[PDB]
Amino acid sequence: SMKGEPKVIERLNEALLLELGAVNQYWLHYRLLNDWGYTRLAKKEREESIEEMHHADKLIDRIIFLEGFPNLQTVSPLRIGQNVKEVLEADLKGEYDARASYKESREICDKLGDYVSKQLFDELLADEEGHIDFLETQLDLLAKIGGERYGQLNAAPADE
Amino acid sequence: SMKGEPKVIERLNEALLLELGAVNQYWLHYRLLNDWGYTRLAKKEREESIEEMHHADKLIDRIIFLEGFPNLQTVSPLRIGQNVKEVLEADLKGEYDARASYKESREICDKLGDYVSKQLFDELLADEEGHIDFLETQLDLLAKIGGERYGQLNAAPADE
Amino acid sequence: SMKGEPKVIERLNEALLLELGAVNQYWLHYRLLNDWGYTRLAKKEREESIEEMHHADKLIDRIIFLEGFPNLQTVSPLRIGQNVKEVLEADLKGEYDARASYKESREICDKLGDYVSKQLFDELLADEEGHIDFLETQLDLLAKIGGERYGQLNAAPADE
Amino acid sequence: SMKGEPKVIERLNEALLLELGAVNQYWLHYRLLNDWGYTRLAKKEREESIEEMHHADKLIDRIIFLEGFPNLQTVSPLRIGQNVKEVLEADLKGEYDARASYKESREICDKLGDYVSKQLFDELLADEEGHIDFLETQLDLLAKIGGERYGQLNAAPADE
Amino acid sequence: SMKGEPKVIERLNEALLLELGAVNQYWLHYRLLNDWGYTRLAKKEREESIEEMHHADKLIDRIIFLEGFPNLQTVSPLRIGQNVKEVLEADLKGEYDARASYKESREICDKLGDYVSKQLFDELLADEEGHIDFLETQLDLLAKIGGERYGQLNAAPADE
Amino acid sequence: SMKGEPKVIERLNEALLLELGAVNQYWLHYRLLNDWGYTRLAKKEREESIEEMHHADKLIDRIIFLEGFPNLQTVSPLRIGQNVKEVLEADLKGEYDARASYKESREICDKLGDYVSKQLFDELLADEEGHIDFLETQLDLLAKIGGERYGQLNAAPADE
Amino acid sequence: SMKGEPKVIERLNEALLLELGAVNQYWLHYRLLNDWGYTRLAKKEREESIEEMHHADKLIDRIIFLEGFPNLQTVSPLRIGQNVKEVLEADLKGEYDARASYKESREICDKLGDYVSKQLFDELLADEEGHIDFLETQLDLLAKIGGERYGQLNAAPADE
Ligand code: HEM
Ligand code: HEM
Ligand code: HEM
Repeated sequence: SMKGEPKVIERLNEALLLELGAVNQYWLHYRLLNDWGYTRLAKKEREESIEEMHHADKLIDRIIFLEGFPNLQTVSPLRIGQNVKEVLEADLKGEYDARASYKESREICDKLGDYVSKQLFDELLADEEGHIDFLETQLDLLAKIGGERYGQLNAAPADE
Repeated sequence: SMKGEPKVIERLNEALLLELGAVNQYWLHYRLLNDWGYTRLAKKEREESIEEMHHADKLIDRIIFLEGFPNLQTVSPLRIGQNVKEVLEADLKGEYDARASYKESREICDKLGDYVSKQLFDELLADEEGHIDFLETQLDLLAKIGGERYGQLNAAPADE
Repeated sequence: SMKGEPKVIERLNEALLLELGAVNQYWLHYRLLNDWGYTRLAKKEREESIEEMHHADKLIDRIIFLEGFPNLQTVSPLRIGQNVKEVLEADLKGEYDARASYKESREICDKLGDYVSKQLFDELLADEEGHIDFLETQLDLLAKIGGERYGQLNAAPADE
Repeated sequence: SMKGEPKVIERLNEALLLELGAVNQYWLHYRLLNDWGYTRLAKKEREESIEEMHHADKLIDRIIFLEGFPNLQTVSPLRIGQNVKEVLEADLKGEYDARASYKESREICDKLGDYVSKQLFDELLADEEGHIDFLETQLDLLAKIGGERYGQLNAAPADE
Repeated sequence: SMKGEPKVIERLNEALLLELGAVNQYWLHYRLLNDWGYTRLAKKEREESIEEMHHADKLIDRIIFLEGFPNLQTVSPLRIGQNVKEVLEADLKGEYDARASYKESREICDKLGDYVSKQLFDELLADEEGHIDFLETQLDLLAKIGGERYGQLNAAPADE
Repeated sequence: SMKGEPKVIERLNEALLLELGAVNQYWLHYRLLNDWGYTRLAKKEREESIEEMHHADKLIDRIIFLEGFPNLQTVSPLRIGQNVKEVLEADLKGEYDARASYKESREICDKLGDYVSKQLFDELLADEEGHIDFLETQLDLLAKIGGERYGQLNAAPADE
Repeated sequence: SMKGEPKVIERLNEALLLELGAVNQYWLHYRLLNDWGYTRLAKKEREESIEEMHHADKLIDRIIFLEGFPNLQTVSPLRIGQNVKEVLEADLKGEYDARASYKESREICDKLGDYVSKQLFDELLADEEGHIDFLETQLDLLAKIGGERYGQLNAAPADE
C-alpha cells in the first residue's frame, strides 16, 4: 500500500496553501502593475503566477497519490503592494515564507522515510531560491537607480 | 471620474469569489478524475478550470478599472465529488449558483446605469448557460447508458 | 412547348411534401440526439437532412421547368422519436413512405410518357433504398448489442 | 433547473415559424429567379435562404435547451413574387414581419428575466435590419434605373 | 450474335441525321453571332455545337456495334436565324424536334427489347431537355429586358 | 417602413458631432506631438484618430439607414494641449464627454424601442471606457515617473 | 418491410452463378495465356476477371439487402480454351450467355415492380455489351491479320 504519512500530507497541504496564496498575490500584482503603467514588470509577474500554478498542481497530484485530500478551500494571507517597490517586497517576503516552509518540510519527509516527497520539496526549495535571487536583484537595481527610473525601465511607451 | 458604484464593485467581487471557487473545484476534479482513470473527462475538466480562470481575470480587471479592490483572499465553498456522477452534479450545482448570481448582478448594474458592467455580467451569464447545457447533456447520457459505460467512454486505454 | 402533365406535376409536389417533411424530421432528430449526448449519430442525422434538402431542390427545379408551381407552403406530418431507437424507427417509417410514393410516381410518369421525370423518381427510389439499408442495419445492430451499448458507441467522450 | 418560461418558448416557436417560412420563400425565389434568367440575384437569394436556415437552427437549439419542443410541423404563409420587383418586395415584407416579431419577443424575454434569450432575439433583430437595408437599397436602385436595367444588371451572359 | 434490330438502327440513323443538322446549325450560328458582335452568346453556341458532335459520335458508335451502317451522307434541314432572337428560336425548334424523335426512339427500342439502346436515347432525351431549359430561360430573359439589352449583355467590349 | 425616431437621429447626429471633434483633436495632437519629439505617443494618437474615424462612419451609416441626414457641417469644440500632459488630459476630458453622451443616448434609444441603435451606443460606450482606461493609466504613469521621464520614454532616438 | 420478391432473388442468384463462373474462367485464361507467352492479352484477361469479381460483389450485396441468401456454393460451367482464339471465343460465348440472362432478369424485375433491381440488371447488361464489343473486335483483328501475328502483337519480348 501507498497510503502516505499523515504528517507528510499535512506538509504538502501547508505548502499548497502557500502556493495558492502566491498565485493570487502574483496575479493581482500583475493587474495592478498593468493599471499603473508598468507593463514589462506586469508581464514578469504574470509568468511568476503561472509558475506557482504549476507548483500547486504538482502538490495536489502528490497529495492525491498518497491518498490524502488536498485542501483548496482556503488561501494563505495575501500581501498587496501599493507601489512598485512594495509589490517587489511583498513578493519577496512571500518567497522567504515559502523557502522556510519547504526547508522544514523536506526534513520532515526525510526523517519519516518518504524520499520521493523530500525530492519534491527540494525541487520547490531550489525554485524559490531562484525567485528570491531574481527579486533581490531587482530591488538592488531599484535602489541604485531610484524608483522612478526603475519604473520607467519597466514601462512601455504608449504605442505598445 | 471613473470611480464606480460601490454596489457594482460588490457584485463583481461576489462574482469573483464564485469564480475562484469554481477554478479550484474544476481543477481538483481534474486531478481526482485522472487518478480514477477517467482521463478524457479529466481533460474537459482542466479546460473548464482554465476557462473560469479567464473569467476571474476579467472580473479582476473590471474591479481595478472601477477603482475598487478585488478580493482574492477567500474562496467560495467547494463541492467535491467522490465518483463520476457526483463530480458532474457538484459542477452543475456550482454553475447554477453562478447563473443566479450573474442574473441578479446584471439587473443591479442595469438599474444603477453601469452598462459596460451589465454587459460583462451578460457575457458571463451566457457562458454559464453554455456550461450548464454541456453538463446536463452529459448527465442525461450517463443516466441513459449507465455510469459504468459512461466511465468507460470517458477513460483511455492503458497505452495512452 | 414543355408544359408538363398535370398528374406528373402533382406527383413531384407530393414528393416535395414528403421531402420537406423529412428535412425537418432529420434536422430535429439531429438536435435532439445532440442534446441527449449521441453526438456521432447526431452528425449522421444532420447529413441525412442535408441530403434530403438536395432532393427537394431537384424536385422544385423539375416542377418549375414543367411550368408548374411547387408547393412549399405545407409540410408532411413529422414523426419525432423520444429515444435513440424511436428516432431510428421514425426515420425508417418515413423512408418507406417515401419509397412507396416514388414507386407509384415513376409508374405514373412512365405511363404518361414523361421519361425524364420517371428517371428522377427512379434516382430518388434508389436513394431511399440506400437510406433504408443503412437504417435497417443500425437497428439490427442496436438489437444485437442492446440500446445502451448502441448509445455508447454513438456518443463522444466529454473532451470532444 | 433550466426549464424555461412557457411564454419565452412560445416566442421562439413563433420566430421559428417565420424563419422556416422565410427559408422556403427565399429558396423558391432563388429557383424562380434562375428560371427567369436573373442568375446573379438568384445567387444572393440562395445565400439569404441559407442564412435563415442557420437562424432556424439557433432557435431550435435554444428551444430544446429550455426543455421546450420546437414546432417544425407548420410553415408561416409564403409570399411568392412573379417578377423581379415583386420578389424583392415579398422578401422585404417578410423581413419587416420578422423584425416586428423579434422586437416584441426581446421585450417579453426581458420582462421575464430570460436575458440569454433576449440576446438571441437582439441578434436576430440586428440581422433582419441588415437584410432590410440591403433589400431597400436594391429596390431604390431598381426604381432609379428601371426594372429592365435592374434585370440586365442581375443576369449573366449566356456563356456563364 | 450482336446484329441489331433493323428498326433500331433506323432510329439511330434518324437521330444521327438530326444531330449532324444541329452541329452545323449551332456552328453557323456561332460564326454569325460573332460577326454581329455577340461574342458571349457566340461562345455558348460553339460549345453547344461541340456537345452535339459528341452525341453524333455516340450514335455512330452504337450503329457500328449493332453492325449497321451509319449515314453521314445527308444533313437534316437547317434553320438559320438572322438576328439574336431568331437564332435562339431556330435552336429551340431544333431541340424540340430532337426531343420528340428521341422520345419515339426509346419506345421503339423498349418494345423490341434493345435496352442498351433505349438507355442511349434516354440519355439524349435528358440532354435535350437540358438544352431546352437553357434556351427557354434565355428567351424569357430577352423578352423581359428587351432584345437590345439582351444583345448588350451578350457582347463584349471592343478591347476583348 | 424603417424611418427612424427623430429623437434617435438627433442623438446619432450629436454623437457624430463629438466624433468628428475627436478625430480632429487626436490628429492635431499627433502632429503636435511629433513636432515636439514624442514620436511614440504621436503614433498612438494617430491610431486613436483613425479609430474615431471608424466610429463616425458607423454613425453616419446608421443615420442614413434611418432615413435621417447626418450633419458633418460642424465640429464640436476642440481641446488642444500645449505639452504632453495637457494633450493627455484634453483627450481624456473629451472621452468623458463622449461617455456621458453615449450613456444618455442608449437610454433614449432603449425607451423608444430602437434596440439596434441602443446596441450601437452600447458598443461605443464600451469603446470609450477602453480609451479612458488607457489614458488614465498613462497619466498615472506620467505622475509617478515625472513628465520628463514620461517624455523620454515616449520619444525615439535620432536615428529613427 | 424490404423482403424482396422470391423470383427476383432467384434471378440475382442465377446471375451470381454466371459471374462466379466468369471470374474463374477469366482468371484461368489469364494464367494459361501467361504460360503460353501472351503476356499482354493475359493482363487484359486478369482485369476482366477482377471486373466480374466486382459485379459478383454487387449481386451478393443486393441479394442480402432483399433478405435472400446468396449461393456461392456452386459455379456455372467453365469454357477453357487451348489456344488464343479459343480463349477469346470461350469468353465471348460466356458474355452472350450473360447478356441473355440479364436481359430476361431486367424484364422479370420490371414486371414485378422491383425497379432498383431492374436498374442493376440494366447496368450489368450495358457492361456485358461493352465486353462483347471488345472481344468481337479482337477476334475480327485476329482473323484479318492471322493468329500468329495476333499472338505476336499480344506477347512481350523476353526482357519484360
Ligand atoms: C488551483 C489554482 C490554479 C491552478 C491549479 C492553475 C493552473 C494553471 C495551469 C496548469 C495553467 C497552464 C499554463 C500554461 O499554459 O503553461 C494555467 C494558466 C493560466 N491561469 Fe491558472 N491556475 C490556478 C489559479 C489561477 C487563478 C486564480 C487565475 C486568475 C485569473 C488563473 C489564471 C490563468 C491564466 C489566464 C492562464 C493562462 C491563459 C493563457 O495562457 O492564455 N489561474 N493555470
Ligand atoms: C426548402 C427547404 C430547404 C432547402 C431547399 C435547403 C437547401 C439546402 C442546400 C442546397 C444546402 C447546401 C448543403 C451543402 O453545402 O452541400 C443546405 C444546407 C444547410 N441547410 Fe438547408 N434546406 C432547406 C431546409 C433547411 C432547414 C429547415 C434547416 C433548419 C435549420 C436547414 C439548415 C441547413 C444548414 C445548417 C445547412 C449547411 C450549413 C453549413 O454547412 O455550415 N435547411 N440546405
Ligand atoms: C483631420 C481630418 C482627417 C484626417 C487628418 C484624416 C486622415 C486619414 C489618413 C492619413 C488615413 C490613412 C489612409 C490610408 O491608410 O492610406 C485615413 C483613413 C481613413 N479615414 Fe480619415 N482623416 C480625416 C477625416 C476623416 C473623417 C471625417 C472620416 C469619416 C468617417 C474618416 C474616415 C477614414 C477611414 C474609414 C479611413 C481608412 C480605414 C481603412 O482603410 O480601413 N477620416 N484618414
